[PDB]
Amino acid sequence: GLEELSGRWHSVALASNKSDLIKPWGHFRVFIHSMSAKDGNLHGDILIPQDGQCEKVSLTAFKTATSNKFDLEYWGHNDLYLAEVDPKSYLILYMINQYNDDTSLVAHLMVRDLSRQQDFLPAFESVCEDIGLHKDQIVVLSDDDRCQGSRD
Ligand SMILES: CC(C)=CCC[C@@H](C)CCO
Ligand SMILES: [Mg+2]
Repeated sequence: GLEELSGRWHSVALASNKSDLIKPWGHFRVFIHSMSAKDGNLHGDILIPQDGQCEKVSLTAFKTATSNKFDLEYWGHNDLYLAEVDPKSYLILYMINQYNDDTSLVAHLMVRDLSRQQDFLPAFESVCEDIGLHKDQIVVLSDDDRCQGSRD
């Protein structure tokens, strides 16, 4: 179950229909570090880049009545969906974000093994297509080494 998502993950790519959300300074330009399951809720420590420094924040995505849908408060309300996952290799999620009368779609790919990140970018591109994003709305994070001290 959810507990198999526990442990170390590495962010590979983001996508959004609102480019500002995933720009280098954007609300959802954050790096996953680790996840854990507690009470069937999904807990996650993320790393937030901030002017050469980096903040570690613990978030909880709360289970809902819908399988694989979670409530996450982060820059507004998010309906967080676990779209595709192999707990031992990769995880694709997307969120419907409600913030200040704006509604946006944000997707996120993470992997267990960064040397394999190329293996799963196509699966991410396909999920993005299915939720209506195009390939030019994807940002690959391989040039963004901020928070490198915390991302080991
Ligand atoms: C709460 C959790 C396990 C993960 C949050 C992931 C989003 C904040 C990713 C954003 O791009
Ligand atoms: Mg590098």
